[PDB]
Order: sequence, then C-alpha cells, then structure tokens
Amino acid sequence: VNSFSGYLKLTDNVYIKNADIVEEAKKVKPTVVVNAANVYLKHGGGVAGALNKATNNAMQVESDDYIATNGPLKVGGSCVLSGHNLAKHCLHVVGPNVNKGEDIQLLKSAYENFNQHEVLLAPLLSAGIFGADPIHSLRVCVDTVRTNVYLAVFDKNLYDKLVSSFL
Ligand SMILES: Cc1c[nH]c2ncc(C(=O)N(C)c3nnn[nH]3)cc12
Repeated sequence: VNSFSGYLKLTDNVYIKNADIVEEAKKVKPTVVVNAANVYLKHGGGVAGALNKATNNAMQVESDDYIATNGPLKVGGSCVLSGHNLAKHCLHVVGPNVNKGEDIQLLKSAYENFNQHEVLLAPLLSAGIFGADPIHSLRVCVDTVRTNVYLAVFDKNLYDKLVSSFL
C-alpha cells in the first residue's frame, strides 16, 4: 500500500491521473519524482521549469554543480539528484526532443531508467514541449517500465484522450 490517490489503473504496474506533478509531488512526497530533463539540466520550461520553480531554483543550483563536475547527460540517460522539498530524490530523465530532431527510438531507453526504482511519480517522457505523441509515450511507458509508475498528466483534455484511446 502507498499514498497515491485517485489514479486510474491501466496495467499491473502503471497508473494515471489528471494532476499537476508539482502539486502531486508536494502532497505525496514520493521517494522518486521524475523530471523531464534535457542533457544540460537546464530547467527552463515544461515540467522541468515547473519543478525547478517549486524548489525556489535549488534544483537548478544543484544541477549546475552536477554538470560542472560530470558534463552533460546522454539522450535516453538519467541521473539521480535531490528531490528538494518535492520528493526524496529527483530522477532527471532525458527523453528525445522531437523539436531537436532526436531519434524517438531513444524513448524506450529513457523509460528503462525507471526500472531502477521500485515506485515513481512521473510525467510522460518526451510529451509536451518535447514534441512527441503522448499516446505513443504512454504506450512505450507501459511496454517498458516494470516497476510501479504513477503518471501525472497536467492537461485534462489530453488525459481523457489518453484514457479513452488506451489499449
Ligand atoms: C508544465 C507542467 C507542470 N506540471 C506538469 N505536470 C505534468 C505535465 C505532463 O507530464 N503531461 C504529460 C501533460 N499535461 N498536460 N499536457 N501535458 C506537465 C506539467
């Protein structure tokens, strides 16, 4: 039993809700919140901009130190950093950015990072300003992640389309 509430069950291990991941994180305090990161950990907009703003920019400060030490992530890769006031940990995961021409096949590799964590609160990777089809992202999620994933979808209209079209 865990503290996630109001989710629709899609599969054995994947759950979905129309929610603001920032507000969902502040209420649940999950062990892991997933950020929709880029390779530079520049959290300017989309989910990343929202998560960083909710940490009063502490996420960005920590991220800049990480990059100065380690260099950029790979597309499809991840790193674990602090969850600040939102979660114990933040798993920064880089999905392909279609608006940068990145290979959408890398979306599966991105979701594989979730399997290193037993339970996660997450957005749909590569959705939103990353330019992929969220229906596709949900399908890859279900077909790749084996650990327990609680997906937050900010847009109600998209949420109902995702539920109604789910196979
Ligand atoms: C910008 C932002 C703040 N909070 C958020 N929470 C979730 C998502 C999201 O992951 N998806 C799939 C989504 N919702 N509406 N359109 N896309 C995006 C945000």
